[PDB]
Amino acid sequence: VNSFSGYLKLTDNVYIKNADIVEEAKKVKPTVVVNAANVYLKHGGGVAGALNKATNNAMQVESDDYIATNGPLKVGGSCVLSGHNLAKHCLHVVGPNVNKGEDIQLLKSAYENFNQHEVLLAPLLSAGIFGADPIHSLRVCVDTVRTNVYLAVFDKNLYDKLVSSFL
Ligand SMILES: CC(C)(O)[C@H]1[C@H]2CC[C@H]2CN1c1ncnc2[nH]ccc12
Repeated sequence: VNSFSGYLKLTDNVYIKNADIVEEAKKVKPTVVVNAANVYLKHGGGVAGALNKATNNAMQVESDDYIATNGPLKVGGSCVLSGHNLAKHCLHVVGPNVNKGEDIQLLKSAYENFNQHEVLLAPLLSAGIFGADPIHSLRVCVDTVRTNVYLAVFDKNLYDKLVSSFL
């Protein structure tokens, strides 16, 4: 039993809710919140900007030190950093950016990072400004993640649609 309230059960291990990931994190304080990161951990907009803004830019400050030490992440890769006021940890995961021409097949590699954590609050990867189709992102998620994932989809029209076409 966990505290994730009001989630629809899609599969044995995937759950979904129409909610702002920032609000889910503030409410649940999960062990892991996933950020839809880029390779530079520049948290400008979308999920990352919203998460970072909610930390009062502390996520960005921490991230800049990470990059200075380690260099950019790989597309498909991840790193674990602090969750600040939102969660214990933030798993920064880089999905491929379709607008940059990055290989959508790297989306599966990106989701594999979730399997290192028993429970996660997460967005759909490669959606939004990353260019990919969220219905496809949900499919890859279901077919790749085996741990317990709670998807927060901050778009009621999209939330309702994802359910209606899910195979
Ligand atoms: C709708 C969505 C697919 O879930 C994505 C992407 C479309 C643009 C990105 C932001 N967004 C979010 N998702 C969940 N919590 C969020 N909080 C702030 C933004 C946000």
